[PDB]
Amino acid sequence: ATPHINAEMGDFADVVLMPGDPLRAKYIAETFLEDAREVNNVRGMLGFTGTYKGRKISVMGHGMGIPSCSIYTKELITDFGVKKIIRVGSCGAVLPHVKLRDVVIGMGACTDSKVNRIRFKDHDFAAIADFDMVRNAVDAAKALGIDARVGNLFSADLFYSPDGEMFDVMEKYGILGVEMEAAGIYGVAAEFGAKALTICTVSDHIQTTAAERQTTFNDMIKIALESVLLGDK
Amino acid sequence: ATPHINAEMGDFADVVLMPGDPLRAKYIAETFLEDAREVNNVRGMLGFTGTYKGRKISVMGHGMGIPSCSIYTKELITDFGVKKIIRVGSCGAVLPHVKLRDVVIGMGACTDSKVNRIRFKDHDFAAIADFDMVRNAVDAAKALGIDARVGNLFSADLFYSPDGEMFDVMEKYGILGVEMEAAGIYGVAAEFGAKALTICTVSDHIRTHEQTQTTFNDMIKIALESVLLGDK
Amino acid sequence: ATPHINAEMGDFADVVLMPGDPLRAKYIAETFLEDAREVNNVRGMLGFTGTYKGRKISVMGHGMGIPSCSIYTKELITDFGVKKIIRVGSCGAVLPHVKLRDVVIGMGACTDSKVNRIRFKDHDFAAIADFDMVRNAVDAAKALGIDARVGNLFSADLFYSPDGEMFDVMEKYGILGVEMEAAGIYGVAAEFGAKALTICTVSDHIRQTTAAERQTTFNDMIKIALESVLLGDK
Amino acid sequence: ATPHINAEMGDFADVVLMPGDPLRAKYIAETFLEDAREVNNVRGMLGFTGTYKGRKISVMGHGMGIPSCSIYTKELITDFGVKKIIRVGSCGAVLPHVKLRDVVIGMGACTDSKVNRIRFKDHDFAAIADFDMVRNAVDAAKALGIDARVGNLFSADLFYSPDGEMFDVMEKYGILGVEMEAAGIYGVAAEFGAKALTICTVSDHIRTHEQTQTTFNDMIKIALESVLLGDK
Amino acid sequence: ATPHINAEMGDFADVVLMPGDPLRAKYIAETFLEDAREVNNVRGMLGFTGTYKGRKISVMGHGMGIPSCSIYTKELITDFGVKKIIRVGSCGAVLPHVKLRDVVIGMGACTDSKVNRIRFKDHDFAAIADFDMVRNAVDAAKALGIDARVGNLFSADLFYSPDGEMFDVMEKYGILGVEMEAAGIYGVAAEFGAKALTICTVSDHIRQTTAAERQTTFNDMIKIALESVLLGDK
Amino acid sequence: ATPHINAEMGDFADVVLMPGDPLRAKYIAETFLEDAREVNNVRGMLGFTGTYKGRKISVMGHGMGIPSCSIYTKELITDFGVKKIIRVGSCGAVLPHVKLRDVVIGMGACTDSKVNRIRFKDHDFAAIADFDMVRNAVDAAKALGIDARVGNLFSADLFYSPDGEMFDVMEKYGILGVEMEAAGIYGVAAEFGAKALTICTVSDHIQTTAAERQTTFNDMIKIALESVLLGDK
Ligand SMILES: Nc1ncnc2c1ncn2[C@@H]1O[C@H](CO)[C@H](O)[C@H]1O
Ligand SMILES: Nc1ncnc2c1ncn2[C@@H]1O[C@H](CO)[C@H](O)[C@H]1O
Ligand SMILES: Nc1ncnc2c1ncn2[C@@H]1O[C@H](CO)[C@H](O)[C@H]1O
Ligand SMILES: Nc1ncnc2c1ncn2[C@@H]1O[C@H](CO)[C@H](O)[C@H]1O
Ligand SMILES: Nc1ncnc2c1ncn2[C@@H]1O[C@H](CO)[C@H](O)[C@H]1O
Ligand SMILES: Nc1ncnc2c1ncn2[C@@H]1O[C@H](CO)[C@H](O)[C@H]1O
Repeated sequence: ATPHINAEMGDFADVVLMPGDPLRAKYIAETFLEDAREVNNVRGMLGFTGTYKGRKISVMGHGMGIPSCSIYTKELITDFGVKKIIRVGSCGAVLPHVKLRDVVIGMGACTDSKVNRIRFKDHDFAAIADFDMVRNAVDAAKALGIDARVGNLFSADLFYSPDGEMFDVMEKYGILGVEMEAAGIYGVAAEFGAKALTICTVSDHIQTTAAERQTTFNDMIKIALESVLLGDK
Repeated sequence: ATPHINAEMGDFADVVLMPGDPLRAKYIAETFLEDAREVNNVRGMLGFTGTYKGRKISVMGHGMGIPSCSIYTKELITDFGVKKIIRVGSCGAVLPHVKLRDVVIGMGACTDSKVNRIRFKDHDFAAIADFDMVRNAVDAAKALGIDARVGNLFSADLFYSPDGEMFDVMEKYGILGVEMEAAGIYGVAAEFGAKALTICTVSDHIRTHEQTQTTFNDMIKIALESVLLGDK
Repeated sequence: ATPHINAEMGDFADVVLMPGDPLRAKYIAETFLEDAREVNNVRGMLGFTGTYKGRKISVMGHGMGIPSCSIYTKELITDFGVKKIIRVGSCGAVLPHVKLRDVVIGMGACTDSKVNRIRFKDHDFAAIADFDMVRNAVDAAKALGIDARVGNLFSADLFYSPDGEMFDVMEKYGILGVEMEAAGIYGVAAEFGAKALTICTVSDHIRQTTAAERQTTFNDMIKIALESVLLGDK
Repeated sequence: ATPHINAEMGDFADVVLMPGDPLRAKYIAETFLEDAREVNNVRGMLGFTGTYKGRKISVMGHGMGIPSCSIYTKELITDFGVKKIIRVGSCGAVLPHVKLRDVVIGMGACTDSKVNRIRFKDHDFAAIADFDMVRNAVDAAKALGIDARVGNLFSADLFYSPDGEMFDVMEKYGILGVEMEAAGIYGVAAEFGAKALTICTVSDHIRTHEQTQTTFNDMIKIALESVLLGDK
Repeated sequence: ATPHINAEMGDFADVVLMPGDPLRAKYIAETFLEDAREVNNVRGMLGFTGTYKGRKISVMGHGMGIPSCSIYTKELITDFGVKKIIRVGSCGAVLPHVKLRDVVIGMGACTDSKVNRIRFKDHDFAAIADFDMVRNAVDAAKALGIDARVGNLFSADLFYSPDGEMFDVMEKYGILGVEMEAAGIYGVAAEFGAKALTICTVSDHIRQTTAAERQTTFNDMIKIALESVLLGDK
Repeated sequence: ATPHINAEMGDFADVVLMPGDPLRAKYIAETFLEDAREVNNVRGMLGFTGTYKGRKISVMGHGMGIPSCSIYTKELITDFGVKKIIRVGSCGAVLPHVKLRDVVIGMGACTDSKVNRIRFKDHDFAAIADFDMVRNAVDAAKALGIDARVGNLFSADLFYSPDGEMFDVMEKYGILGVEMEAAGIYGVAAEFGAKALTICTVSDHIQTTAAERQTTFNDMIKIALESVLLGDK
């Protein structure tokens, strides 16, 4: 076991899906995985393991913010043999042509955090996803008849920002969605030699009907799961 | 109800104790509060309200990291009439003479986060606690016969830091405990107009690697008793 | 005409290939393009326009460094209707498993320049390429039986840096190659709403080949870039 | 004798009061000290040692700016056995409710200087005072029936700043007084291992432009009396 | 030979004049130098060596931007024994009293580049020229009946900057002209122990002339630079 | 009068020499000026005015550090009609070929202070002296048979620096001397439209006989005074 995960090697699959909400992780396990079992509950951060179409897969929450998800992704990679991390969350949109319920894939992630500068000697480290994982997700989406936008996300440290002018800047440079973790996870993946990807559904435009929104969230999860199978080939 | 808390004005007391672990909040409600009731569980971040010596009080977790606690403390202050926030967490020691189980009070908090530079035009904002709340905690401690050091804490963004040399700098400048929220909470209290204090129990030693419920009991009692003193 | 390009709207195709060495531009025009015509000579930065399998294509050098390529890419985008920019150059490697003559594609580009911080209020802007262009290049390379690595490049402001320690850091974070323009071009592309991609061939390992081997590798990179454009049109 | 002070170990008391103005140091020695003797005058920076209620005490100016006071406080600490430094200066107010003659105690000090970033690996060091010394001053104040606010001060490098908008940010974050030494003194105390506190008297108002010897008397008495309390 | 200069020790004089535009190098060699001979052609950056009133002098372009000129000046200094570098180019003005075609000498150079901070542990390095070279140029200009202004230049990384507000700041602090290399060359000179100077003619005012007037002004700048070298030899 | 100077317009000459030590200002006035009178004593920062070979000249201390000298130079320029400021002080040497008692002239000044970044939008402002003043001083020195080095000075915020490695950096980039004011004064001169120059004598090598040292300090003052007369022509 590690400081934040009370499990043992083998308890997790080599691929982990990670929503921010622990209750969302349980929702994913019950809805999409067969023969699922809980493998962690420390601090209430529920994690599970089961199978999808015969493939062993895990899902665990990572909390809100770069500092939080950095702890969990690091531990999974160095102590549980995890090779791939796929964040599945929500984001706010800044571009007008980006519509509610669009599926966004973060090929890269900008940020106002200092963690990567601390890692890269105060220079600019381009926090990017793994190319093959991005490709698998785009292909899985197409196979499901879904339109997926591929571009830059912005990982913010402050959900309630005092600098409102930074949103015009994000829009000017084409940022597709605003969330709070991608840049941190990509930094961890580079530091410890693993692979990561972040996929989001637009929840607000910096909301339609519950039925349609819930349908889109499920499509995102399907895209994640099916992208893994493609990668296996 | 706010984006991360499903409750209404009046559900929380005007003072809230906050550990990072939501499970410890539950433990605190069950162990120290009278007629405790759950007032939130969105994202599993348990919150409770009850009484201590007839005084109404709430306890809710805030998660790990400045970004996480900044969301909860802000919502409590602007939409639930909360006036005082007391963080009751754990930390890692860096000084030779600081032992496990020691209780530290952060009058100030250093950090490697950029949040305060963003608020303060890229200059140095001294993230400090409310003086009266600090004094209240020191006195409570004495009345309970429990020792407690007052000084600077260090709020880190990376629990697993790639810069190990920075611990020598922390030690050199007298950092009492390494945690991940103080500087953030102090920044929010200043921006949104409330008062705050962070108290911690050394649960691990960064140099020796020693590791430790119930261990936080002295800290928890100091926090609760300090509120009573503040009311007078 | 612009301050550095003496031409008019229409003289350039909507896609432009750009090597660092100006002399490579005329070579590409005569070796790979049909019915080529000269469209620029200011400061000796020769530009050409012709067709590749019926597709309109232009080629012109960009000079060494972020400040230089930033001028040319900006003018092409805002005044000549250019939609895509493909830089084709060389780089130096720090990873042991990356070999001389290897072809690398920069999906992202790190840098020690201050240009993007100036654009992004002093925060971290992830300088990235257009995803489809990246995928097009990968597929074109595979069709030519060539294996290409996709990852991060590092755009240095100083070819002769006083900080040797930085190369260890680049290796630790998986940087595939070191050059001097990618992050600058990606910033311009985001600023003015266009698309860009950087392809490089490993010319040296920061830590030999025949003159004929180098031309073979260079010609391979150009074929990849050109065929990648056609796939993108599909 | 050090590079900027011509005296020997024993000439200064273990506690030293320090105004920026050397002429005010002289005024303090003549007005509040018993059998005061001059122990330095290099560069005109007057220093004196005498007694207050039988207690040995020194008072010496430190000049204007963080670079100036960093030299004097360092030399006193490393070569004259000085253990406590109490700055007794003036400041400009930025908040509407802070009036001229008000006494402020800086538990913390913000700054636009780079000195602390140079000491702290370019991160945020919370420049804070010694808790006990702060408490001593608050109590002394009460015993004398004088009001005093406890909070953050701002130590500026430029008295004539080209960025007037920064005053709005200072006000927004509750800065009690604008001066030029606090953050520097607190950094030196931490680096060289001593204790410090800065007390100030609002002598001008940055917004209203109002301007004010003898005006610093309440402050001076609070400082001297706080030392006595500290000795017990 | 170095990575960007195919020549050997001795091919270059100990003093080198450098324009940004490579084409200006051949012009200077044929218009002002005697018995000139070609010494470099790599990447089309032509270099020449000859004599001016018996004094050995070389001329070669440096390209646009700090990263480009930093490569050439570094190699000339460490591998070809060059002792002095004189950049001769154009700049844009922000001060109302500074006129088109005015000759300005940069005793110092401000910048928005990060190169000197990388060299100076993130502190402020005052990028300055060699004092005697500055005085030599001033005296040479006066002897030619030309009035020259001496002050600060500003070396920009982005010709097309997204921050228009910065020009007001430059005007407030007395910046004489805006170009893109001075601060980079001054940094290299300090790093490897050599001397440098930048002379520019105002080609535009950030806020016209005949083609003949421009050649007259350009030729005036070269005469000043060349005569300044001879005064320096005294 | 101003906040730190209790005098009136006319009390100062349009050229002011400024040592760091107020007692040094009095020493300069008594030694080199005729019919000198004290024109300020606020906070003990003595200032004087008299004449040198018939030329009206003033001399006043500026205290130690950039924050201190910035206050005084600013007030002199905006409220007393001062056109030129000449700092006359001491510095520590980092270069081996730079010898004790050498006279150094700061054409430029590097610094670890943030004041100029605050002024220049966080960019690099090259803090330089006025060219004509530098020239006048070099010529005045030559006329006195003195060798004067012209180059970069380094204005430090901390006399007792915690970063000892920065001295190797200063030496590598050719800094001639280390002091604590030049960069601040040059910044003030640029902000308010005046002219400034800093001249120093090497006091230590990061000391010979008192007689020879005192002789060199006086040569520096002579250079300053005579450079003014040359400028008048
Ligand atoms: N408008 C917004 N700003 C910042 N983060 C936003 C956001 N909308 C959604 N998120 C994501 O939701 C969580 C924080 O509430 C996740 O932590 C975050 O990724
Ligand atoms: N050695 C250490 N370094 C950093 N944070 C530590 C710590 N010891 C305890 N904490 C606190 O515990 C949580 C992170 O595990 C809380 O998020 C954090 O405040
Ligand atoms: N080892 C290296 N470091 C930096 N740039 C290198 C390089 N090897 C190749 N390049 C590319 O070649 C030009 C600079 O010489 C181009 O400007 C640059 O992209
Ligand atoms: N409005 C203000 N801004 C800055 N410093 C002020 C001030 N009012 C008083 N001080 C203090 O007085 C000296 C500077 O004149 C001391 O150096 C300084 O601490
Ligand atoms: N207005 C301006 N802004 C920036 N650089 C300018 C300029 N006017 C002239 N230059 C000089 O010309 C080249 C860049 O076009 C040289 O590279 C540059 O020195
Ligand atoms: N070694 C050194 N480091 C920094 N400043 C030095 C110095 N040697 C001399 N100075 C100058 O002397 C005064 C500070 O004591 C002046 O304030 C300063 O200019």
